[PDB]
Parts: sequence; structure tokens; C-alpha cells
Amino acid sequence: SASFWRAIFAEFFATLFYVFFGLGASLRWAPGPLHVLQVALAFGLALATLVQAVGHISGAHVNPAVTFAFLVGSQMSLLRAICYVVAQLLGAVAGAAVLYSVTPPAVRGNLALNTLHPGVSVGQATIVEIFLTLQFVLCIFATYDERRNGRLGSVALAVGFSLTLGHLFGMYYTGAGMNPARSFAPAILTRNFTNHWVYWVGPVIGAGLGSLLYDFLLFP
Amino acid sequence: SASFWRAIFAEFFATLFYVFFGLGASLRWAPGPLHVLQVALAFGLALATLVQAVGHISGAHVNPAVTFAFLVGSQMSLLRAICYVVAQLLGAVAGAAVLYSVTPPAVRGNLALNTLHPGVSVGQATIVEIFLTLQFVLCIFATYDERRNGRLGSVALAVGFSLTLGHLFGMYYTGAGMNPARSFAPAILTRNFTNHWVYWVGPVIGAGLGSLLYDFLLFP
Amino acid sequence: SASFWRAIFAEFFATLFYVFFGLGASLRWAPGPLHVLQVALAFGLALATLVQAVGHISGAHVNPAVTFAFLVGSQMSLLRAICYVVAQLLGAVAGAAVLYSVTPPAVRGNLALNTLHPGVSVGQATIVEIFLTLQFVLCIFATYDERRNGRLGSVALAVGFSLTLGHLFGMYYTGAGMNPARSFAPAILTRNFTNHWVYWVGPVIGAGLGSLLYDFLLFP
Amino acid sequence: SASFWRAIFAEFFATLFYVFFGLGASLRWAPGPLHVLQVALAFGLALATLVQAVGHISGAHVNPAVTFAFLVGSQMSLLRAICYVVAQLLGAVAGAAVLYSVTPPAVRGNLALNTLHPGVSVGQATIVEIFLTLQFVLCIFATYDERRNGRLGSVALAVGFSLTLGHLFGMYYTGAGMNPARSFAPAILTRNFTNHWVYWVGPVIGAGLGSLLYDFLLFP
Amino acid sequence: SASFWRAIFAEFFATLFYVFFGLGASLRWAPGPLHVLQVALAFGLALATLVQAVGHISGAHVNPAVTFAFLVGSQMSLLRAICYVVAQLLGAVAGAAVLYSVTPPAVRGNLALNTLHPGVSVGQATIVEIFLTLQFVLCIFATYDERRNGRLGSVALAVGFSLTLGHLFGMYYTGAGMNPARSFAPAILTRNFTNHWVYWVGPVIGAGLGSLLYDFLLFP
Amino acid sequence: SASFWRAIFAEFFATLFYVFFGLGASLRWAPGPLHVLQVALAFGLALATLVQAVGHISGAHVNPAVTFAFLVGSQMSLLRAICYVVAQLLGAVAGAAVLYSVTPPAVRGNLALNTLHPGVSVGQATIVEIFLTLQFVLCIFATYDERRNGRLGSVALAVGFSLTLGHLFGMYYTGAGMNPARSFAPAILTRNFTNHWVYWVGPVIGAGLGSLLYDFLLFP
Amino acid sequence: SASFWRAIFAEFFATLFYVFFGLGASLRWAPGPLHVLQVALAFGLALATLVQAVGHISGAHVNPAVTFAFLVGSQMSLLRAICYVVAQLLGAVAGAAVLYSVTPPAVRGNLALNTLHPGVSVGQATIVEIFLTLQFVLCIFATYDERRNGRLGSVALAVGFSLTLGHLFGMYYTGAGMNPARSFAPAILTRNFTNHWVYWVGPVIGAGLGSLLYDFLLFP
Amino acid sequence: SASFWRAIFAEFFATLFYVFFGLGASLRWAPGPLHVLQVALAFGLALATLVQAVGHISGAHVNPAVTFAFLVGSQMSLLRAICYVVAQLLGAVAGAAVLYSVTPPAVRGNLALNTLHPGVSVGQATIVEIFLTLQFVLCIFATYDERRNGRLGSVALAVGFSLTLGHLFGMYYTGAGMNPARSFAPAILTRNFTNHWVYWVGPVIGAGLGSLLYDFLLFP
Repeated sequence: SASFWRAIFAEFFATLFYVFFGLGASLRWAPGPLHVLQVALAFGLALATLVQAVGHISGAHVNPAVTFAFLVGSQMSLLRAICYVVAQLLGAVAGAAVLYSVTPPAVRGNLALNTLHPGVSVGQATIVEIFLTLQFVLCIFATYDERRNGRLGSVALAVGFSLTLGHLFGMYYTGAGMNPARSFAPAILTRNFTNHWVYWVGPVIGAGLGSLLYDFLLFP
Repeated sequence: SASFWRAIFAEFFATLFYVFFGLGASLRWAPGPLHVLQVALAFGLALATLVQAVGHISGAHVNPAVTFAFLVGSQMSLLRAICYVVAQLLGAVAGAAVLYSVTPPAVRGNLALNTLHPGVSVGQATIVEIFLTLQFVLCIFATYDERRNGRLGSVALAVGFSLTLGHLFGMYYTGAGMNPARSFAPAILTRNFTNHWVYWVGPVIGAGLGSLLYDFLLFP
Repeated sequence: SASFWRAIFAEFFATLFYVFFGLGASLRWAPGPLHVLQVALAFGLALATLVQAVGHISGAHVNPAVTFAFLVGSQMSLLRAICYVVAQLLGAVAGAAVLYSVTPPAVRGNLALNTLHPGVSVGQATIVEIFLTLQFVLCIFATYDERRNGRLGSVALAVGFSLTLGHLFGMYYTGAGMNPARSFAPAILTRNFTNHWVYWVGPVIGAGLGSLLYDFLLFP
Repeated sequence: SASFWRAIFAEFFATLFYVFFGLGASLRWAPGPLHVLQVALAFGLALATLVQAVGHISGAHVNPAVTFAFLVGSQMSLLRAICYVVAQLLGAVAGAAVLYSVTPPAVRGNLALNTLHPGVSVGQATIVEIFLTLQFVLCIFATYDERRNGRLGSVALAVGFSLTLGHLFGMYYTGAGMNPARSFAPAILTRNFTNHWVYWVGPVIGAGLGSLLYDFLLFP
Repeated sequence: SASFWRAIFAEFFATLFYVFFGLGASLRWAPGPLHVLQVALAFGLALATLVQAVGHISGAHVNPAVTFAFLVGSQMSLLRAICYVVAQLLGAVAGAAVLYSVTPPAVRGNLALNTLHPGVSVGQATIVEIFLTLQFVLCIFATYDERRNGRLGSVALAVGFSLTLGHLFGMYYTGAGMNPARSFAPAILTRNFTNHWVYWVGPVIGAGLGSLLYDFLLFP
Repeated sequence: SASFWRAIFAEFFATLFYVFFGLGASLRWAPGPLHVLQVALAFGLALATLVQAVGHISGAHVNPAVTFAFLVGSQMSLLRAICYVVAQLLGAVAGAAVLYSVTPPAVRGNLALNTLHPGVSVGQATIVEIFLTLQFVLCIFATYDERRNGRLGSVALAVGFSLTLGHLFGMYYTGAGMNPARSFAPAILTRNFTNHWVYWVGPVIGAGLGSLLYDFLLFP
Repeated sequence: SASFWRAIFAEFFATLFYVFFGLGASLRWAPGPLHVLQVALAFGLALATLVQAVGHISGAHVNPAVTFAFLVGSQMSLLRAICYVVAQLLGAVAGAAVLYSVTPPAVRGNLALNTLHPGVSVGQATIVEIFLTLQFVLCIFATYDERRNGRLGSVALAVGFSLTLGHLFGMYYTGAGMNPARSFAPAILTRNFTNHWVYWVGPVIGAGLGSLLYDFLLFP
Repeated sequence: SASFWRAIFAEFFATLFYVFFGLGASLRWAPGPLHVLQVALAFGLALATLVQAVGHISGAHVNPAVTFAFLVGSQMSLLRAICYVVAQLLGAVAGAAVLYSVTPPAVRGNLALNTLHPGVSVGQATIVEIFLTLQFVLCIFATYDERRNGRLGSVALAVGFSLTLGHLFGMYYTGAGMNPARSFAPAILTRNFTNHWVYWVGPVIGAGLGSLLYDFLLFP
């Protein structure tokens, strides 16, 4: 039916805004801003706003790893999962392209390219991105679990704060690229794929491990 | 009936406090405070507090763009929409006037005048203000959507965090003036209208686009 | 009955912790920490935690102005209102006294004494403290209003964020002393009452005005 | 039955992530970062994410003091309480061990070892850790109280913000070690037990006092 | 003879570099950099380097006020004094024009336009600029006094540190525009002459007063 | 003769500028500026500029302790020493009075009143002020020693950097009030003499001890 | 004779230390340190110390551009100029290699690789590096001019402060690479030559232009 | 004769003040102060002031490594070299003991104990301390070289800025302990000798190597 493509657009538009507002706040307007907390809250609130906006439509995955987790969790058709990933990657590039146009080149920089910290190895970078996306996916699956008897608040505020947690930790390590689409968007628009498989392997394994940890070790 | 004017006052008073507390926390008491996160949370929590206060009465729009979005969304009578905008603009000036009286001139400054960043063009400024207000309006419409089956937390905390998101991003670009009333209040009390149409055109288009994106591409 | 004194203790203990954790985080461990956001969130989260703790018992006023507002709002017996204020003031001094013991004198300072900013007059200080406590009381009355049909999140998170809003704004002006008990506690333990009536007149008027604004102009 | 060991793992895994993400964000990547707010939110959001993840399974204590409080509160079998503490301590070391592997030695440091502030005595350190854990446990017991008639938001966001409150205050005093497992993890992996009993005595008394204060002085 | 025009160029080139390096380091590459000390040393070291470079040729006045002081001090022919001022103003605009070309517009800003601080009146601004230039001229006249029996170090390091002193103080008040040429250069290239007479009246009076204070009250 | 009063004015004017520029840069235009280095260099460069200006005339003592040291060192007539102290104190008040007029009240504050740090006792404050002024006087006496065979640079740059050294250390302890005139000027114009004898006893003993240490233990 | 190779070593060793201490202090031990002033003084004081050390031997050029300027200024044999450049480049790599060994990889980074600022074009980068090296060379030639009748202080402190001036300005633009050897050292040891001709063309032209400007337009 | 013991005291007193003012400014009054530049200038200006004070008497070595260098350089009797080292170590402890008394325990800390950076090995720490003291000694030997034909400024300002250079670089690595006496003073008064041989081996080798590099490879 047509609720399929309304979700494909919801993924495309939300991922566009997610990258636009996320990467945009990750742009350094200062040589030293101490911007880790500021940037971490930006991604989290961007996710929280979008989940509140397009959660009922597409689930507001805006993340190939998150879509991969639901694909592993047997809650998404494969075709739709592919369609989300291509829409998220298309949305990510579109958001970063619009961000490129509206942002002066002096502060545009690398468009917040997820890059490994000098002393962080690709293996260490992979493990960190696995844990960054594992807890994040684990938080998503619990919040999106239909059986949620206990009465709590907003699932948007939860998964957003989980994303902020990952950035409060992982930004120093890998730039906190727990979103392959977010990492892809400046990689393509800057022509820089250095250690870019890390931001695909890491989140996908962490999404995969987080999915399996939830629906079999936590709630079969 | 009389629930009309109780809402007109609720808009007037809340917009007064919104500008008073928002602009007040946006006043620089330091040459470098790194105040972006501090100011962004101020507006968001100011909106969240006021939405919790006068949401049931007027909807706590405190924003001509937000009122324009509901006017476009066929949820507001035009006369009442005009009455909200004149009350919000009157409230904005009143709040900034009170802020002027209570704040020493050495820190009063331009009363936090929304001004374009040196390298940001009026077209780039317009687009940013469109996106700042689009997601914000989109978050408002989803939170204020009567059909909200999924059980979440506070709509006040949501739309406030959406406003913080816009300031975390747009303050560097345009001062994050996603509120024509907020931009109008120091423009009139400082006699400075430089690029002030940007803070009317941008938010209104973004409010208009955000409204149309919601009730036809997201939920007809 | 005995639910009276369980609330008197709840006020005493919560105000003790409110001052202890609030004033404690307001103590400067740095010559320049840029601590406004850090201190503002401390008070707000301290209030949010305590409201979650002793809200069902006493209402977690921990504020003579807040108790005065409910006394004006015809929701509190006068005797109990007096009993709350004496307990809050006793709790405030007790919390600041314990804070004095556990904190080294080099960082103890004035025990975070609410003091007027150099250029802020007592009249300007009074008006700011009125508005700081008006919105705060207004947010409390709306959150504590039994008729709260619209389904939202936590009232603790709301009134706490309202308190953070007041500190994000008023700390520069008056130290954000929207709590007479909080202002009283270091005033007595430092032997400094300079402009201390401001932190009683301001909040009480703001609490009074906020109460009247709610139950007659907002919801008769 | 088997819901026992699913909770033992939930405690082990969540405490692993709690230490991993908590201690990891507490690692200084800067000589002066002014990281108190950043680190305080990290622990709180880490707790909030994990409580949302494994709250329904084990209660997400991830804290020997918190388990001790429920043991005192007659809501936990002793054997299970021991099993939680050994799992939390095992999880804490495992999380800090993984953090050690993924973090470069130049920023690894003491692995965020809870250490007394220069002027803070062991008695003052103990009292602070008692109050840090008292309010935290008090907030947990109220949020986890089955009788919670008043409709509020998320218990995860509450207890997480309570943890942030303790770090906003106690980090200057003792590093805010209101978790014996969190304090144990770098103590064992750095071979440093200086004043380490403080981080066991303090939280346990504060957990004990917080438990007794709740279910007899606040709600028998 | 031809040592005249070699000095006219020395004034032109040094004032070009003085504005180029001075204004360039005064450009804000950060929203809060706490750049006062950094900018103050930039002007001072720029003056010290240029005085070391072209001091023996023209005296390295690079300042219409400084030339005016020597004109008042009966050590400069009037024609040459005019020729220095036109060369300094031409050099200032040339330096700021080159700075405009090499600097991205996002950080170009107002080209470090000397602007009155919000609470500083034109009379207060004038007095500050008088004192900023008085001590600076007084330091120049003493260092350039042929009778300097006492054996000291570099006159370049002295007058440069005097300029840094003026910026350490006057930047907060008026931007420390103790150089009419330096103030003129961005005023003309930004089309902004707001309170620009202050940066001519102030320094000239301060240069005049500083000259008279030296050669009649200090050393007739 | 008349070289006496030319020195009395030189002391009066230089102490006026010393307080004006010193106290002025010590005024906090930010809640946290991390201004210790900035303020320390301000006093030092202010002293260096003035020593270069009026050193040959009066010696540029601009300090009652420094005059007292030369009085003890048998290099100053007592009457002239009194005349310097009254001129320095008159100059100090005049400089702080002019600073009061030109500075907005919001940043005027206590006019940089030398105040004991919270944990610093009057005895500890006295000892620190003794050492701050001892080395400073010792540096002055060596630089002003006629027998200075070894060829070095500027005595102004030396004694100024000695003053910066004292402020880099003593500002945290006592505000680095190694000048009774500098401490007197805001004490009289703010009506605050709290622990003000410390800033007279300390520097005078340190000046006295520094004088005796030089001309008998270092160079009889 | 043998004073040739003593100078070749002096160039080699001083350039080794110049890169070692310069690049070492340019290494970011913080995500935001606001290190521009700190790094700028490091290079300048490193140059000042080395000029004081090996100035009498080789002239302490430690800069291929500086050697090129003297080669253009007809004060250096070509063979010796080549020998200085190869020694400086060998010293630069040796210094950066030792710095690599002693510095942990987490803070080693790109070894302070001179890289163009995002919005700075190669032409703008070239012009800035020309001016950075022009004034620096101009300051060197004046300080090293045998005819220096006027009695001033240290030539080491002068040329060092000139280098600090260039870094206070050029670090934002190009990293202030006014030394081809300094730019070469991390370029070779990181395998990154992006826009590396800029740091050769710019300084050499600026050194060439600075040399010609001095000995023909300033002092034939 | 008696000029021996006047120098022994000069070493004792100057090293006392050197440690007192150096370690005192190295005490952290803030969790993040970004104090590297502030502390680096403190040591350098402390050395510069003392060299100006007691340079003509003892040479103002205030450093066992510096005394060892002159002992190696055949410019000091061995007995006197021992007498300097015991006086410097006695002075260092005395200065740190006085600093202990006058400084509150909350900011006293480890008394600025030279401690290896987490990722810095003892071998890397040794090499850095060798280079920190090599250039410093090399700068001392050149400045103190009787044959100093070229006319420059102050040797005190030179060796002080060399010390600042070492702290601008080495503070991150080892705390910049290029003075065994400075490292010894808090090691003994805190009962902590962890990696304390590094601060003896490193500086002594660097002093030894710096001495030999000067008087045989630079000036036989």
C-alpha cells in the first residue's frame, strides 16, 4: 500500500534533517569550543525531535545500522530494509549537501567527517563503534518493544539520550559515527573514505549484536 | 466566548516571558562565554515551561510562524491567528522592554538582536531559518496531533528540545531566530532592522513548509 | 493525623538536600568555571529528584515562596504553610551547615550567598526575582493542577527545568535566589544579610503574582 | 527459574556498559576540559539508557549500594543480592578492562579512579558519598515504588538525572563514586586502593540510610 | 633629500603590516575565544617588530596620534607630519584591504571595527581613548628621548608592551582604538562610521596631552 | 629645588595610571574569564611602561611599600618618602576614581578590591603578601643598584615581570595586593576595609625584609 | 676552515630543537585548548633561546626561507646556503622524529602538520605565508644589520617575538608555516604533502621580498 | 672568603622563592584552568627575577642540573658545586614547606608533584627531561659566556624564557621537571617518589650533554 512510501520519505526527510542538524552543530566555529557536550546533545535532540516527528510512520531509524538491527530482529521486510538504507544514505547526502550550501567554507571544514583519533587503531575504532551502536540499538529495541508494560515517558527522549551518551563517549575515539549514513554523507561530499569501513563494520556489528542480545538473551 | 481572550493573554504573557527569559539568557555577560549550549537550553526550557503553563489555554505558540503554521494547517481561525500574532509581537516587545529595564546597559547590548553571521548570505540565512522552523513546526504538529496513540512523555519537553536543537545549530548562522516575534522585539527597541525580513520570511516559509509537509506528506 | 508531620519532615529533609546539593554545586572550585549552566542544572535536577522523592508526601515545595503561593491559592492551611516555611528554613540552614562541614574552606567561600550583581539595583533585583519566581510558580501550579487532562510526562522534570530556566537567567542578576530558604541558609551561616530582603520580597511577590495569575487569569 | 540468571546477566552486561561508558567519558582528553557537567550527564544518561534497557529484567541496579538498599528494603532475596553484587563487580571490571583495551594509554590515565579531593578528609569524603547515594537511592525507591498513583514520565530519566545530580556535586569532593562497583573497577585494574573503603562505606551507608528513610519515615 | 620618502614608505608599509597583523589577529575565529590577551599581544608585538624594522627610518609611528604628538612636541615638520598621517591612513586601508582578500568572509566580520562597548558612553569612550593613548605616547616620548642616560633594553619592546597594556584595558571599553589609522581602516572598508570621531578625538587629545605632559611637566 | 615636586607629580600621575590601568584590567567583564595571566601581565606591563616613563624622575615607585623599602635602604629622605606615599595614595584614589567614572557599574564591581581568598587566613595572607613584596622589592633594589656591572636589558621590563610573577601567584591568595596604594584605592571608594591592614602590614614587612635582605645579606 | 661545519651543526641541532620544541608544543593535548597564544609563544621563545644559543655561530636561521633571504641579501655563500638548507631540513626531520618517539600516539596526531584552513585558498594561503615571512625576515635583517647604532635590547627576543606575531596571525590561516623546514618535517614523517608547496613558495617569496624590501627600499 | 657563603645563601633563598613561586603558581585552583602557559611563565619569570636578584652573587643556578653543568664545564669547584646542590635542595624543601603553610589544603594538592603523563614511559620521560634541560643549560651557558661580544639584552630574560619554553613543552610530558630540586621538594613533603629518578637522571644528563655540546661542539 502507500504507507510504505510515506515511510520511505519519512526516512529520507528525517535522515536529511538528522545529518543537516547533526553535522551542522558538529561543525567547528571555534578552534577550541569544548563542543563535545554541545554536539552530543545536538545529535540526541535531533534524533528525539525526528523520532517524535516520523516515529509513527517509519520508526525514524535514520540509521542503516538501526534498520539492519530490525532486519535481524525479524521485524522488517528485507526489501523495505534495503529501501530504508538507500533512502537514509540518499537523505544523508542530501542533508550534508544542503548543509554545504548554507554553511560558509571557513567553517564547513570536512563537513564533520568521522575520523579515527590519532592513537585509536582501526580495531579499537571498530570495537568502540560496536559498543556505541550496541547500547544505542539495545535502547531502541527496548523502547520500541510493544510489550512495555511499565509506564514511562517518551521513547524519543530515551533513544535521543542514548545517542547523546554514545557521542559523549565515542566522539573522542571515532567522532561517534554510530550511523553509517551520517558517516557516509561527508565521506562522499569530501572525497575522503579513510577508515570509512570502520563506520560501517562497527555500527552494523553493534546493531547486529545489540539486536541478538535483546531478543534472545534479554527477551526471547 | 471568553476562552478566546484568556488565550490572547496567555499568548501575550507567555511570549513576554519567552522573550524576557530567552533574550535575557542570550545577553552576553562575558566576551567569550561559549554560551551556545547555555542559550539554546534557555529558549528550549523557556518554551517547555510556558507550554506546560499556557499550552491548554492558547497552545503556547509564542511564535508568529507557529501561529501561521496552524493557520495553514486549518486548525485556527484567521482572526484568532491575527490576534495571536499581534499579541505575540506585543508580548515580545513588552518582554524585551522589561528586560531592558532590569538589565544593566553594559550587558544589555543589542538585546540579543538576531543578526546574520558575517559569511552567511541572506539567502543562506533564509534557508537556515526555514529549516530551523520547519523541523520545529514539524515537531509541534506531531506533538499537538490529537491522534497520538503511542504513549510518550511531555509535549512541552519535546517542542522545547526541538527549539534547543534549532539554537544549537542556527545560533551560529542567524542567531537562531526561528521566531519573528523574538526577532522583532530587539529590532524595534534597538532601531535596527538590518536583514530583519530574513527572520520573517525564513520562519514563515519554514512554518508553512513544515505544516504542509506534516498534514499531507506525513499524515493527510 | 500523622500525614502532617511526615510532610513536615519531607519538607525539612528535601530542603536540606535541596540546599546541600544546590549550594554545593554552586560553590566555585575554579576562578573561572563558566558554571552557570552547570549550577542551573544542579538546582533543577535537585528539585526534580526531590519532587520525585517527596512530592506525594508534602508537594516538595522546599521554597517559602512556593508554600506562600499555595497559601494564596487556597490549597494550604495557614498553620501548615507556616510549618512548611519554618521547616524549609530549618532544613535550608541544616543543609548549608552540613555542606559547610563537608566542604573545604578554600572552596566553601560565602556558601553561594545570593548577592546582587554590581550594576543591578535592588529594584531591578526585586523585579528579576519576581519574574524568576512567577514563571516558576506558574509552572508548579499548572503541573500540580489536578485537572491536567492532556497526557504529558513528569511534573518533577517540568518544575526542575523551570528552576533551571530561572538560574540560566537570574544567576547573573541576583544569583537566581528564587527561594527565600536557599537565600536564608548562607545568609545566616555567613552573617551577611546585604540586600537579603530582596530574596524575600521578590520571590514572595512573584509567588503571589504567579499564583493569582494562574487561578484567576488562566484558570478560575 | 531462569528469569534469575537473565537478570544476573542483565546486571553484568549493564554494569559493564555503565562502567565502560561512564568511566570512558570520565577520561580526560584535555588538561582542562571543564568536564564536570559532561561527565555528570554521561553517567546519568548511561544509567537512564540501561534502566530503559534492563530495568524490567533485573532493575538495572548496576550498583552494589543500590542492590544493598533493596536488600535492606526487603525486596530482594539475599542470595540474589549477593549474585547481583558479584555480577556488578564482575561487570564493572569487565567494562573497565574493555575500556582499557580500546582507549590509548595517553588518555587512559588512572581509568577515572575515584580519588579524594586534596582537602577532603576521609570522614568528609564518607559523608558526601553517603548523601550522594542517599538521595540517589531515595529517588530510585520512589520511582520503583509500585504504588506510584500520580502519572509522571520515565523512571529511567529520573534516576539518571539523580545520578547526574550526585556527579554535579560529588565529583569535586570524591569523584562522585556513589557506586562501589564503579569505584572498584579502576581500583583493581590500576592496583590503587587508596581511600577505597570510602567508596564502599559511604555508598552502602547512604544506600542503607536512604532505604530506611523511604520505607519507614516516608512510606511505611 | 630622499630620506624623507624612504620614511614615508616606511610609515606606509609598517602601518600596512600593523593593521594587517593587528586587525587580522583581532578577527574572531571563535564565538568565545577569550582573545583579549592574544589580541593585545598581537598589536604590541606587531608594533615592536615594526619599530625594530622601520624605527631608524621613520620612527615607526604607524599612528596619526603618535605623529600628532611629535608634531606637538616640536620634533616633526608639519608637512612631514601630514605626509605621515596620509601615508598611515593609506597604509591602514591597504593593510585592511589585503587582510580582507586573504581572510574568509565567515571570519572577516567587521574587520575588527573599533566599536563602543554597550554601556560605554561616547564621553567615557573618549576619556578611555585619551588615557590609552596618553600613557602610550608618554612611553614613546620617553623611549625616543635622545637623553636616555640610564642603560636599558629595547625601545621597541617598551612601546609594544605599552600598546599591549592599552589593549589589555581598552579593548573591553572601545576595542582599544588608540590608533586613528587602525580605526579608520575597517570603518572605510565596512562603511561604518558609528562613533568613529571618538577614535580620532580621543587618541589625538591623549597624544596631545601625553606630549605636553612629557616635555613640560616631566622634562622641559 | 624643583626636581623634588616634578618627582612628586611623577609619583602621583604614574600611580594614577598604575591603578587606572591595573585595576581596570582586573575588572571582570566575564563570570569566568580565566583572567589571572591577563591581569598579571596588565600590572606588570603597567609598571614597566611607567618605570620607562617616570623612572628617571621619581623612580616610579608607585608603591608605598617600595618607597618604604628605599626609606629603609637609606636612599630616600624621610620627608620625600612621606611625600611619595601621600602622592601615591592620592594618585591611587584619583586613578580608581577616574576608572569608576569611565567604567559601567555592571563591570565596575568592587573596583578590584584586594580580598582574602575564602580559605586564606589573615596570617597566611600576611605571609604571602610579605613574600610577594619581598621578591618584588629585591628585584627592584638589584635593578636600581648603581653598581650593575653586568650588561643586561631594561630595568623596567625586569621589575614589571617581577610584579607579574607576584600576581601569577598571589592573586589566588590575596588578589596580589603587593601595593598598599593599589589596595587602598578601591577600599576607600567602596567603603570596604575588610582585612585591609593585611595589604599594609604584608607589603611593608616584605618591602622592609626585602630591603634588609639585599643591602646586608646580599650586598653590604 | 672549521667554523663552517660548526655552523652547519649549529643549524642542524638548533633546527632539531626548534622543530622538537615548536611542533611539540603545537601538539593538541586537548580537543579545545585555545592554544594559539601558547603555541605562538612556544615557537617564538624556541627561536629566541636558539638565537641566543647558536646566533654567534650560524646565525640561527633554522629556516630555509631565512637562509634564502640572506642568500638573496648577498651575505651568504651559495654553497653554505645550500648546506644550511639541507642541514635545516635534516634537523627538522630529526627533531620531528625524536618528537614522534617521545610523544604518545594519542597526542602525536599529524605531528602539527601545517594545513590550510578550510576556507583558505592556496592563493590566500600563499599570500599569508608571504606576509608572515616578509615581516619576520624584515625583523631579522634589521636586527642582524651590523649598522645598528641605536642602543636596544636582544635581537633574539626581537626575532622570536616576530615569529610569535606570525603565529598569532597565521596559525588560523595556514598553521603559520613560515618555515619550510618546520612544514617539511611532519609532511615527510606523516606521508602528507597536501598543499605543501604553499609552505615553500610562500615563505621563500616572503623571505625574498622581505630581503629586497630591506636592503634597497629601506637601507641600500 | 666570605663571598662563598653569600652565594650559598643566595642559592638557598632564590631556590626557596623559585620553588615557592613556581610550585605555588603550579597549584591548580581550578579543575580545568588551561594553566600551562600561566604556569610556564611563572617559572620563567621567577627564574628571571631571581637571576636579576642573585645572578651576580651565585649565578642563580637554583637547579642541581644547572650546577652540575657548570661543574662539568670546569667553571665551579666541586665542593662549591656540592654546597650549591645541598643549598638548592634545602631551599627547595624550605620553599615548598612555606608554600604548604600558606596554601589551603583544598588547593595544596600534591604540591605540584612532577609526575609522568599516563602514556609517557620512563624512557620517554627521561629523554624529554634531557632535552628540556639540554636547551635550558645551553641557553644558560651562552648567556653566561664571558665572551658575549654581540650586544643584546638581559641574560635573566633569556634563561627565564628558556625555562618557559621547557614548561610550554614538557609540562604535558613530565610536568616539566627540569630542576631536580624543584622535583625533590614536593616529593619529600608528600612522601611520593614515584618515577622520581627520572627528574634526576633526565635533567643531569641533559645538563651534562648541554654543557659538553656548548664548550666543545659550539665553543671550545
